[PDB]
Amino acid sequence: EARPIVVGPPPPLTKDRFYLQPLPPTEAAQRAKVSASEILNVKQFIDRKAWPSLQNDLRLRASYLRYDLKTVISAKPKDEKKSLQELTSKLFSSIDNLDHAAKIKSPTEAEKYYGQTVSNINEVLAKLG
Ligand SMILES: [Zn+2]
Ligand SMILES: [Zn+2]
Repeated sequence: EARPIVVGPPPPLTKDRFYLQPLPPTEAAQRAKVSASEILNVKQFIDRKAWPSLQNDLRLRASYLRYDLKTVISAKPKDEKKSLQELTSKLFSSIDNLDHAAKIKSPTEAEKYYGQTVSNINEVLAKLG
């Protein structure tokens, strides 16, 4: 839940937590794209009011994305880092708010924050290319 346990990375080329292996920038960007797609697949949980399922899935995706986007930003050119970091921060705010909506079992807030998350994912994907 929210914060993952970081396990050892591949060589160079606790209760209720997910596990994360750090990846190199190229592999991190690919994993980010996957995790983004998976986030948008939580709509099924919102519609069926499956709140724990929504929270657990979202937390797994958010755990990877947060880490992977940091990795990606670190390898980007100086002149591109701040924009991607702002887009990423906005995305995490909407993800955190969607989690919040699930905690309080609010369909209206969940739909609101899911809609924002769609837009925010798209902006990040456009930078990843
Ligand atoms: Zn819906
Ligand atoms: Zn609220």
